[PDB]
Amino acid sequence: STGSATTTPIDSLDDAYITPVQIGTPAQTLNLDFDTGSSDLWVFSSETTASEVDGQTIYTPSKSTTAKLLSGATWSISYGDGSSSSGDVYTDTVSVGGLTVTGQAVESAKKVSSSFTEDSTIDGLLGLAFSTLNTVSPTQQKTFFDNAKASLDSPVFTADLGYHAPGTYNFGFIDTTAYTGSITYTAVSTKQGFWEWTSTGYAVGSGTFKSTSIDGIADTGTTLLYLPATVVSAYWAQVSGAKSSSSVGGYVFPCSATLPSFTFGVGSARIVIPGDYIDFGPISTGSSSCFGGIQSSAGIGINIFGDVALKAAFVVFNGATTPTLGFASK
Repeated sequence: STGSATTTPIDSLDDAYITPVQIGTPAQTLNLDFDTGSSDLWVFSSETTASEVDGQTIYTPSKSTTAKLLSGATWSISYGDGSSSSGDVYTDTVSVGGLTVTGQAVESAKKVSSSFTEDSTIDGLLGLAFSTLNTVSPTQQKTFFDNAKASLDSPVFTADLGYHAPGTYNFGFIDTTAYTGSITYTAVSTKQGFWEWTSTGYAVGSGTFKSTSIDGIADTGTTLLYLPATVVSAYWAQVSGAKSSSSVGGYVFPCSATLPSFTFGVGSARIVIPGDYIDFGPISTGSSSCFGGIQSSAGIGINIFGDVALKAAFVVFNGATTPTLGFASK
């Protein structure tokens, strides 16, 4: 089988992407944030604290004839950005872009932190990292991808994120019309539960390529590109007036700047992030100081190839026995 679903930026900055997901019988369609950096499928629901729901579409298990409470199961997750959610668990039918999983763990939020409440466009997350990170207790549950894997024509899903525009998540096949040239595959470590890989280096604008190993994760759930302080300094040093601001919480630059591109290495191949992709606009409405889309990973503890990087490529998440990542230009 295969699945194919359009993924749409939630706002003008591509802060995140939402993808429609059918849950239950009859279908309840929720717009979830597909997150290759976590492994829980959780939704706003009829069980979510009322004060913590503000505009999201909720999953109501009692209205689904295929929903079954997973007796005793709870979940609790905290994300890299400080946000969190928790609740109980149902199993139900979950379909993405025509691809259907029965008995999918659907994690029903009883509580969400303010940032989720404040984002009315995101009804939940659908995790696509490795199931070893799944927070369900006392019985860990499988991701949607893990559950579909066996049924899929090929044990893969692809992320084709748009710049200021819709894109596509495909399950079980590689759309050879969706990219240019070849896909370069690179090794993955699953030891931390992430799509962890090692970039072979970078260039800033038209600068020479620096060969250097950069270990990081392919994370659709993170907006920006988080890299070592040395790398990020080298980038922002090419933008007049750019500076790291403690008060703002990262590199900012004059909104009047034209940003240089950033190239990262995938084996011998190169992915070019256009400068425009690295502009996340005024730090506050009407400010002439703009937030950078490349930021330091120091104090995160891991480098993150977030959407800023991933949307410049067609990315293959290969879930074969030995998982690998593939990147193509597009």
